[PDB]
Amino acid sequence: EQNLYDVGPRDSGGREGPGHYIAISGNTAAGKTTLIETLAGSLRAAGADAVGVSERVFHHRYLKLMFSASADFAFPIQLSFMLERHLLLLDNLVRRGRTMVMERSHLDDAMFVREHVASGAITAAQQRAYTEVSGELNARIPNPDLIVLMNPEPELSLERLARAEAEGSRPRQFPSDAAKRAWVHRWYDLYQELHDDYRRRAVDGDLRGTELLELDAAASPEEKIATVTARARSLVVG
Amino acid sequence: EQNLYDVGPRDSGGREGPGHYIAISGNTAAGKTTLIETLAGSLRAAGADAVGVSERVFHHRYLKLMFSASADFAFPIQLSFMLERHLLLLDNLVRRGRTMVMERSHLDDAMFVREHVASGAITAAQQRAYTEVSGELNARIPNPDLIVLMNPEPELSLERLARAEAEGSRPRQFPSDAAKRAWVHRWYDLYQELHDDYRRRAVDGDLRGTELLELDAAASPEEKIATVTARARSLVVG
Ligand SMILES: Nc1ccn([C@@H]2S[C@](CO)(OP(=O)(O)OP(=O)(O)O)[C@@H](O)[C@H]2O)c(=O)n1
Ligand SMILES: Nc1ccn([C@@H]2S[C@](CO)(OP(=O)(O)OP(=O)(O)O)[C@@H](O)[C@H]2O)c(=O)n1
Repeated sequence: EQNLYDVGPRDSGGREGPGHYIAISGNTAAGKTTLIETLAGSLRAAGADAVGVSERVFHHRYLKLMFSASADFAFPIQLSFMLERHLLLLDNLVRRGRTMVMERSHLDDAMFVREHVASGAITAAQQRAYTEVSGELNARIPNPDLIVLMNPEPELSLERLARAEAEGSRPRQFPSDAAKRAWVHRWYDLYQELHDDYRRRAVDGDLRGTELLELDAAASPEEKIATVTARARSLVVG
Repeated sequence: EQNLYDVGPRDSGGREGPGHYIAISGNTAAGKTTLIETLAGSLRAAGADAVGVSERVFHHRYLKLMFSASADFAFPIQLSFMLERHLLLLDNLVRRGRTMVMERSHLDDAMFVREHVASGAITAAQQRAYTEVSGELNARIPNPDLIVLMNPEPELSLERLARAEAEGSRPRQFPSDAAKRAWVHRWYDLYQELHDDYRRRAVDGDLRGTELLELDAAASPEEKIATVTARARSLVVG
């Protein structure tokens, strides 16, 4: 529908360079999909060649093995998340000049490798190889232009996940109820640290040209849309 | 059909460990698909949980951009070939104990990065990052047990490719007739060197427990099947 995998030539009129790049940053079941789909449609209405990319686009067929056999599959499935996200951005954002609304940016994947390194599922040597490739890939992708910091509390994530799994609107990704609870909590803690890093790197680090926006994951979806649209509308190019 | 992406539990009876691993090694349009599909069916008939994997399984949606925009897409598309092959082997051969008949083994992908490094499409720094990840991935996969060296001459490859493209039985992967001709020739030269390396490493290197089998890419498909089956039938486990 959104022409995400077109290997044909760029069609951006007279506008040169990459499109613009909006990303949500937060733990699972933060309430992202209504937001990013609405934003992509409103940016298109303003004349932007914009697309919204749900993270489910990047779910490998083998995703569940990351969580049921993590010391075997966490390293290559983490490579898959960063590689497939990279390729989609390199083609759509950079090569074809389109504007992206992402449920997760290329800057967030490293924290998921950190989680598996701490648990022991990914070795230090695997992490070093990952980081070498990640640095080369990320150097070819512009920083996100607007990052929405939206980290849900763990019990909110788990309530939303439980309802979605019960009604069959998403699959059961974890090997046990406790594995789901534990990964959600470990990711929550890492995301709190990552967002504090973001606040620093937007002032004294590599993101001084990027806008950060804080957003409560428990806010109503209409409030989320209104808050993020007020900043995203400014980024429209034809 | 062959249950290649099953994240459910192993079902191998009392047999432990990985399955066995047969790979063809040669340039494009060597005449591989009839061979590997016939071999997988005959191994299954003998009671092996065997599968044949065509290389088209690993073609990324963005494959054509490797060849039309190589200095942007050769590095990540080469990462995709080795990552997707790795995951399929890690699940089917190792985790689930199945026997594989592959159109290309995990040992051959590095030569395709070498081609792009020589041309300048992949930088030396990108190649080093690739090699770091490749070493970690390959350390988790058994060597192939039987490698069939089948490298076609370039004009034979190009005649077969031209007929397949003309009748629509495969897509036109290259941006020009000359790009197709040139990549086929550069790969041919690299494969001749790779096969000479293979002959050494099966005696004095890391493949002393692997069988090599020479096969003319211009031989009739019935001769190919008979020659390879005479060695592959020995590798059947129930
Ligand atoms: N590098 C990464 C990126 C994502 N994930 C999983 S993939 C997942 C599935 O639910 O999250 P989603 O991004 O798809 O969004 P959602 O749950 O809020 O709807 C969730 O388990 C993430 O931790 C991961 O392990 N490694
Ligand atoms: N690491 C790799 C592996 C494969 N290829 C391409 S993918 C291709 C498409 O035709 O070959 P196939 O393996 O799919 O088999 P075939 O042509 O004989 O039918 C051919 O261009 C290969 O060089 C590549 O660039 N990098």
